[PDB]
Amino acid sequence: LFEEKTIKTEQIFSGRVVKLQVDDVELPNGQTSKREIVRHPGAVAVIAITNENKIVMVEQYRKPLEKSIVEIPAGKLEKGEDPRITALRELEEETGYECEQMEWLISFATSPGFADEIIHIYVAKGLSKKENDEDEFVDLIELTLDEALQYIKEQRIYDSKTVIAVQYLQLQEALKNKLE
Amino acid sequence: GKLFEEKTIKTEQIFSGRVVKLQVDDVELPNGQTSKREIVRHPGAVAVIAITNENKIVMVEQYRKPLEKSIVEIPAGKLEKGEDPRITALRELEEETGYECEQMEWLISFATSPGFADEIIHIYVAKGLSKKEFVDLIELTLDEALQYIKEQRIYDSKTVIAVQYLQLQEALKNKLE
Repeated sequence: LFEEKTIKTEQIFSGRVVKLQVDDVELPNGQTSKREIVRHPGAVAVIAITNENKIVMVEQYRKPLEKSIVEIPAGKLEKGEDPRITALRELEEETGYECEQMEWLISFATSPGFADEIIHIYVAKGLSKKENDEDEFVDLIELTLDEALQYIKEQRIYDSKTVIAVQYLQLQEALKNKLE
Repeated sequence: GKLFEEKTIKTEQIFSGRVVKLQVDDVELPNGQTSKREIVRHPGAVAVIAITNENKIVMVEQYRKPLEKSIVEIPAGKLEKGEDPRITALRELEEETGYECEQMEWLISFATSPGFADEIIHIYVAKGLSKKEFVDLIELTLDEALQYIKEQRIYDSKTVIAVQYLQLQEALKNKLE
């Protein structure tokens, strides 16, 4: 199995969201090369479809993009917690929903060229509204598949986890029209 | 959009390397309070979904140091200043896979990791391919791709987006044939 073994590591930055480290790696050459590596805790994201066929989403400002975008609910993985608990808490905290099922769908790196961020997508079935930070600014949104598709066309939906989510719903519907 | 816009009140550059720049912005929240924003700057990429005449999706195995793993991905390359990304897509396909193509049309653009990076991927679909070490070259039927997702050999978001595009082709060809 191919490897670029780390022979040196320089910790460049250790912030609230990301760490940056520069790894010095051997090449088959015998020469060395720098590898810039953003380390990130990982994220749970939730595909939550209401009993009304509306997918639940949030709009928020993404400072690296200088724009607000429309995303599925997501939050960071916590150390020593079940990611499925994390998805349940993030669904309820971000969108005030409870669900019956929360089932792991797929996991993937978002930009593995420089980051080790992994997103774990969970599908939530059986949604109902729970009743009862000042620095958090999210906007709760519920869309039909066709509206989500139109939001893609408008680039209001503009990130990898949410594109994947929308495409999944498209597929679930197309295979729901492979039995009618 | 500009909902809940957070104006930069002060930028500090942390790092400027080969692939990533890192900066820290002080920002004004919508409620007037201050907060800090960690921002990786990255060039942005073009990626190609290529389906052969055998109806296989064209992929390449790539070593990904941040993952400590080799994963199976659709061909991709860095944007080039001044060059139409469609032209960049055609070159990247050809030098990564040896395929030329008769059609290269833009499908979708998205930010990979908007929580912290400004990396945008531009995905193009290459149709009508033909061949002109290529050892990392990997061609997969839909069902092998779905099995590669099960083994997590396919494991980044642009490639998953591509397998799902192949899946949607199959579940829509099945409505007309």
